[PDB]
Amino acid sequence: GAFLDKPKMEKHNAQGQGNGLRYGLSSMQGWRVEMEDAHTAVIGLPSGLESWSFFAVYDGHAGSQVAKYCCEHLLDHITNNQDFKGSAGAPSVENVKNGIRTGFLEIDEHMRVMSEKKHGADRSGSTAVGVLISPQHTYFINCGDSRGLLCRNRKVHFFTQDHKPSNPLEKERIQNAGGSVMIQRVNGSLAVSRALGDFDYKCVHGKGPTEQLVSPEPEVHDIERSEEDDQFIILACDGIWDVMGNEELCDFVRSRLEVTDDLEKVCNEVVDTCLYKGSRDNMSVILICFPNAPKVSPEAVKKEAELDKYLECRVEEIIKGVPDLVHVMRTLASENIPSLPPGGELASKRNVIEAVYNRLNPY
Ligand SMILES: [Mn+2]
Ligand SMILES: [Mn+2]
Repeated sequence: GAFLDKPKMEKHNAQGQGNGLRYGLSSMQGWRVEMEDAHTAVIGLPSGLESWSFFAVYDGHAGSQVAKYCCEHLLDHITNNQDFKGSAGAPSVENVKNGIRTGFLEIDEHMRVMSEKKHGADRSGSTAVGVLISPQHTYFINCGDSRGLLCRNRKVHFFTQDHKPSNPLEKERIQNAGGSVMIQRVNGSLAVSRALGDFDYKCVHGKGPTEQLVSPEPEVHDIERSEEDDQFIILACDGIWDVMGNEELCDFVRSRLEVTDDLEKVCNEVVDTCLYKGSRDNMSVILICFPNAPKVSPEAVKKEAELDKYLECRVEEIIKGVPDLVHVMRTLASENIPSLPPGGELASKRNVIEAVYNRLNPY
């Protein structure tokens, strides 16, 4: 299968600000032979929704086609249907939720007809996770096993529930559609129960679009915004979540925000940390900060400089037969060094350690 001999570490970054928001994002191919993640990040939506913003991560499988079409058109499919448009002037909460549902079903069918029409060869699919942010609400959207969370008052206030085939209601739909869940996979193949695309899994006669083996139906949750307490939102594919839990990553991110306000850098730190914790998948993360996100702290910046210098000295000493980097890391780990970043741990300091190691053993 895939797997490069060495991971592609190149970061693709973007950032932006507006509507009281700031964001950064990072995508990295990592160990995989292809990059099949995509993302959307837009502040200010068309058609009278200038005060709105939209962010999403798409984890494509068996190709990038579906993920790429979604990252460019999911939003307009959501906002440009009668369900979303309700309505008086501003969409009600129901307009928004129904509009998102219709947008997923409609883009799915749209891609299906395009593929049938142009004799598409690909059999790809994609997850989608995102947030539609209005002046007063954050609407979390989830379809698949990517995941998003909201940090409010230093805690995980909300996170999306991953759609896995073994989940009781998912298993039930799958069985009723003539399939089975083998371990964690639909018919022993697909590890997600919900996705756009995967049209081979949506051919069950006598079942509606949301009753197929794989469903395009999103789960939507309206969270009323709190100007005082809302801190940040994280959206990421399973390349991140496979190796860091909700509270770990939330704690980690807060730790990094106390040290820098460069959101691209924070996202890069998350991605590298997850690579160093063993993630061999494509990785994409979007970090969206609200006005009361944690601020850079002079003491936090100092502590980090102290930790980095401490690590540099340890490496100098450990290096003295000249151990390889793997062995230096192993030694460092056995020392149970205090004050490492929460969640990120030693893996989150590997770039610092490797930089020193490289200076001392450049060949
Ligand atoms: Mn993928
Ligand atoms: Mn993935």
